[PDB]
Amino acid sequence: RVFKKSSPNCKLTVYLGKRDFVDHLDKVDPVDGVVLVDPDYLKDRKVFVTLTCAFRYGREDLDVLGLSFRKDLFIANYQAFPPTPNPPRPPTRLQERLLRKLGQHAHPFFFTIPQNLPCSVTLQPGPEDTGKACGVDFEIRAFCAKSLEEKSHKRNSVRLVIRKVQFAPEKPGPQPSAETTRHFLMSDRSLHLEASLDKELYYHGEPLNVNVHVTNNSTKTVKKIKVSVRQYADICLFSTAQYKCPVAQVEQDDQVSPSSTFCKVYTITPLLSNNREKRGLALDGKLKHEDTNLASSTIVKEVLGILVSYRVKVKLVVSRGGDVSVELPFVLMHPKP
Amino acid sequence: RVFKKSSPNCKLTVYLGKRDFVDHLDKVDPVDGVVLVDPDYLKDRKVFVTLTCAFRYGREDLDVLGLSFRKDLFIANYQAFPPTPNPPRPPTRLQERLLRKLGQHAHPFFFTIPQNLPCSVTLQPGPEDTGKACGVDFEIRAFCAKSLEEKSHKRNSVRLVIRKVQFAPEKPGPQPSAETTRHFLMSDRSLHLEASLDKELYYHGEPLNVNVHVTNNSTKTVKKIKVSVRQYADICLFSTAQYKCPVAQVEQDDQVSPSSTFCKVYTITPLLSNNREKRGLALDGKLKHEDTNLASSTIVKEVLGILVSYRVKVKLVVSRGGDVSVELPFVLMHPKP
Amino acid sequence: RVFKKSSPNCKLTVYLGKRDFVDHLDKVDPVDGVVLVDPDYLKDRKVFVTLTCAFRYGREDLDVLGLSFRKDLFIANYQAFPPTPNPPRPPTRLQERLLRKLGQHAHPFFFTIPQNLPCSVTLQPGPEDTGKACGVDFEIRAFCAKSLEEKSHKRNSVRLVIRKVQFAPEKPGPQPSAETTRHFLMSDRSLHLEASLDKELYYHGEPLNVNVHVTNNSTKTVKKIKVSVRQYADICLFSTAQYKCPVAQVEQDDQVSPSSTFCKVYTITPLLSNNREKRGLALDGKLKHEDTNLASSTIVKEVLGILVSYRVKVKLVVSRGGDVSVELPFVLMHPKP
Ligand SMILES: O=P(O)(O)O[C@H]1[C@H](OP(=O)(O)O)[C@@H](OP(=O)(O)O)[C@H](OP(=O)(O)O)[C@@H](OP(=O)(O)O)[C@H]1OP(=O)(O)O
Ligand SMILES: O=P(O)(O)O[C@H]1[C@H](OP(=O)(O)O)[C@@H](OP(=O)(O)O)[C@H](OP(=O)(O)O)[C@@H](OP(=O)(O)O)[C@H]1OP(=O)(O)O
Ligand SMILES: O=P(O)(O)O[C@H]1[C@H](OP(=O)(O)O)[C@@H](OP(=O)(O)O)[C@H](OP(=O)(O)O)[C@@H](OP(=O)(O)O)[C@H]1OP(=O)(O)O
Ligand SMILES: O=P(O)(O)O[C@H]1[C@H](OP(=O)(O)O)[C@@H](OP(=O)(O)O)[C@H](OP(=O)(O)O)[C@@H](OP(=O)(O)O)[C@H]1OP(=O)(O)O
Ligand SMILES: O=P(O)(O)O[C@H]1[C@H](OP(=O)(O)O)[C@@H](OP(=O)(O)O)[C@H](OP(=O)(O)O)[C@@H](OP(=O)(O)O)[C@H]1OP(=O)(O)O
Ligand SMILES: O=P(O)(O)O[C@H]1[C@H](OP(=O)(O)O)[C@@H](OP(=O)(O)O)[C@H](OP(=O)(O)O)[C@@H](OP(=O)(O)O)[C@H]1OP(=O)(O)O
Repeated sequence: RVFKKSSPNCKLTVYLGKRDFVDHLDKVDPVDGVVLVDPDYLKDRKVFVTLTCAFRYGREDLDVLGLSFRKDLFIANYQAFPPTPNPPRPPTRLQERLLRKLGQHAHPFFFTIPQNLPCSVTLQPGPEDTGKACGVDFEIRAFCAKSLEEKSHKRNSVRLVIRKVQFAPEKPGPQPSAETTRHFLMSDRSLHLEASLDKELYYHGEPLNVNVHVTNNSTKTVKKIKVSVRQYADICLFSTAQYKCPVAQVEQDDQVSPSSTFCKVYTITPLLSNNREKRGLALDGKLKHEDTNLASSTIVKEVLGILVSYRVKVKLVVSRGGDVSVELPFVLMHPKP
Repeated sequence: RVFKKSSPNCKLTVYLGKRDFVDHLDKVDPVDGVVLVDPDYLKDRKVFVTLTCAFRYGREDLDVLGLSFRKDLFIANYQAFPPTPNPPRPPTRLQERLLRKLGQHAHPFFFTIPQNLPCSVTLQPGPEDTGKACGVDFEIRAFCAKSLEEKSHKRNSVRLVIRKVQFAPEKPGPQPSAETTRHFLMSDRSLHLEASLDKELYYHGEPLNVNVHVTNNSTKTVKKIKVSVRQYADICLFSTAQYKCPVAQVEQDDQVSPSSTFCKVYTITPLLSNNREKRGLALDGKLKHEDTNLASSTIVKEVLGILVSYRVKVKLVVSRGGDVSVELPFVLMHPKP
Repeated sequence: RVFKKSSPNCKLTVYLGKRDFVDHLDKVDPVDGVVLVDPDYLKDRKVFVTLTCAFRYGREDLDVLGLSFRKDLFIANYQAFPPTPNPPRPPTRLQERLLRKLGQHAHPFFFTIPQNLPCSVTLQPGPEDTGKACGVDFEIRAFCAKSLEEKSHKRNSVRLVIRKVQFAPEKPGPQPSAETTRHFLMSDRSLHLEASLDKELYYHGEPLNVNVHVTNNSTKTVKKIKVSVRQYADICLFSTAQYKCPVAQVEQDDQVSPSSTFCKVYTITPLLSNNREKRGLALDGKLKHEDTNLASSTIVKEVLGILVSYRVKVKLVVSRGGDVSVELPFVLMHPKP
């Protein structure tokens, strides 16, 4: 339908046409909206609308102490009333539709979301956390004041969360494929591991099929085989820290004897619902009263923000040392609607 | 009876007449006590008594790193032995009673608690926290040394926690009453919410009766009604952060159809016992092996400290947008004994 | 057997003769090992081996913000290939054994662990923590690069955790024995507590026998008796903080009437398995996929590090005030193999 929220006193309502604004890499969907204000209520006050992209990292108690990392990556402030020159660019048919039903006390606003900006990512809070979640969020905020500097008023202000999202590219990428050979010393023996995925791109909730082939031309015994999907979150503040969290694991007592080959497909699905306990897991941005998913793969630089990526790991568990592994990068994304 | 505690080696005991010292706004009950020392034990050492009002904010691991906020808001140091001039002001009948039963090795001490000081508030720790709790505490400390600068000794020192408390004013304040009207666009329609409490002041454990009246002269349908009590903790460090935590909620699928009125009382009771899981909730100061309650409303400025306050929220849940709300400030306090 | 681990790509393996290196107080077992490299893989790159003793304190989110305390207490960097002069000192019979089976692409390395260094201690993480644990750890790291400054590569590098450990001295120390007398005012009454352990040194998992004797020549009634073992962790960063955590408790409603004596042995055993919930408890260093124990007593200065020590507390619970206590230091250590 149309998305709208009011101030607590109801003197102020913001309408938007949607909450998700798609990053097309060359450009982003612009935010076209309308603020409706009560006339006699603001009086000499002005109506401002603000678009903020904010990046916060740190627990709630670090907020009070001024220790958490809080940076606005993007701020645009718009004086919507008293009305201003019309560009940019026209009014969209949604604004026109809304300015008619609401009348002269409705006022359009327009923002472009800069492309060089992270997408909406929520870092999953633990059950104890009570503040707002760490990550990158976007917020449309409308309020009434004499000037931008005047402090905030809760009763007058509407805060509205929106999201910058990306969708799977249309061009299929190259097939993920990796291999690792453990050579053994003087003898010509070796323990060979090959693995691959059918494709580079998977959709949330779609099972990955991991092709595993083991050539054990050695005297060691593979005693377990472990297949996992790991999330990689690059947190870029002053220094970029990379956090890894497994989000799916199949572990079987499959054995590969000496002088033997082994070939199987392992099917595995990364789901947020098996990971609601992992603090700090990257989630696609938290919306109102909706459910989210594991954060989509970022389509790219180490500017401030959060970059998310995924890999399959296949590990051959050998006794003592001797373990063998490959990793398979893939992409995890929603399909374009 | 009389409150007393000894050092671990028992060479030193502090007696006080009570643990709660009442803030009367114009003044505070003074701390009149006695320290009993073993004569031959201190020898050339002096006996000091200290009254400290301390304000700490931050988890335990931040202590070690020097990151937590720790400020003594008030320190008074008293050399009780070798004895000193008698004022102020006399000895109280409690000190006289105690100096008789204990004799020449008992020594009085006297402190005034400055009024411009927060009251005792404990921030509720999570099950994981193991240090002392954040908040504002008062401590009488007695110990033996050559001078005040000499470092602390656990075996010699007695630490005794006391509380600065407030009680409900005698004059009833004005009846809490609020209203919010959602006007609808061009049509003369409206969705009106009125609410009130019988009184401004409630006692811990006393039920609040929330009078709710809804006039739905609109086409929208109230589908749920939500009544809650929220604690508001103003944490004033360098910047004042306000934390909110609900501590009671009634949520019913009560509906208010278009062109209809609705009138009901909702009864709701904020109890700590339904909130033992909420980390950082403001509690009246933690005493020894006793149970506490939700922190009392502060009777007032943004000096360093913790200010606590309470509100009822009444929310009419309407589909899509359209929600309507009022808030009702009230005071929550113990009655004066 | 022999301990070995490879890089993820298997081009690089580090062998060591053991993982625990014993601090003999006058000196430490040296780390004698071998790195095996694939010849054509490194090409123009060099092989380095690093011995690092690291000290980290702080939760995971403080890492990203640069707030945690991270200090390398000791770093030694060794260019093992292209080979270098032979001392020190010879090659051990383990290196010789290994250089034969592996051949010319195996290269010895040798490190002395400085004595003035803490032992391996892990601070017990909570279930929520996901990073590496706080405490003091030692790590052998081998990798391929042109120079030491070149950044790290995960596929090339092997990381291997080792431990600096201590064992119980051979000379028995003096018997722990303490006493505390509560004298009562004017009357010649008194409440006397004596306690002792059979010995100063106990082994992990060995029960302590606490000899308790109470002479109640007073009018007060001991109503409970509490015996506990407490861990004391001195965390020495910029300022040394001492953290205490009980790790065993016997609490009985044993009573000692006025004009009565009382004599009993209380047996108590500190076990990690009854304390897996205590965040920050000092543990002997966490090895790979093994189980650990409560940290051993440190055999000593307040340099940077973690010092661990233990005491029995015996407390006589008297009504109102009047409690009486002693503490008994003891040592808790593994026997030398
Ligand atoms: O606006 P936020 O700071 O995100 O806080 C909101 C807000 O609480 P306030 O009344 O303090 O503004 C909601 O109220 P509305 O503005 O929506 O009326 C409230 O109520 P709802 O549940 O009805 O949305 C909701 O509380 P809850 O925890 O029950 O969701 C709560 O959310 P947070 O405090 O959790 O952000
Ligand atoms: O212990 P593992 O890692 O499984 O490997 C060992 C190792 O052989 P590698 O050189 O391949 O590690 C032993 O070699 P030594 O160091 O003992 O010389 C060898 O002993 P032999 O050389 O006498 O064969 C032993 O065999 P085992 O432990 O069964 O006696 C063999 O394990 P596998 O030969 O079973 O692989
Ligand atoms: O004095 P605090 O620093 O607040 O610590 C006390 C104190 O422990 P110490 O023995 O280290 O001083 C109590 O001992 P007393 O001074 O009262 O003899 C002890 O024992 P009680 O339980 O008998 O009071 C209690 O331990 P517990 O955790 O069992 O209450 C503990 O409290 P905290 O360490 O939790 O503050
Ligand atoms: O979707 P809601 O927020 O419940 O309100 C809508 C909205 O009316 P408002 O202007 O009061 O929001 C629609 O207006 P349009 O934007 O679609 O013009 C209206 O449609 P009509 O104008 O055709 O009546 C629709 O009615 P419905 O969704 O039942 O077709 C009506 O809901 P109510 O009229 O039931 O309040
Ligand atoms: O090397 P670390 O940084 O300590 O991390 C390791 C490592 O994960 P990577 O694949 O990211 O290096 C292990 O892999 P190997 O180097 O041993 O192949 C992995 O797998 P294992 O379980 O097979 O040891 C293990 O994951 P797990 O959590 O399952 O132990 C994990 O440990 P941490 O991330 O917990 O340190
Ligand atoms: O309350 P407790 O700490 O158990 O000790 C009290 C206290 O005696 P102490 O001086 O030893 O503390 C009372 O002394 P007063 O301050 O009341 O003078 C005394 O009262 P009497 O002096 O009248 O004996 C009272 O006795 P009770 O409370 O049973 O009347 C006695 O407790 P015990 O005498 O039982 O130890």
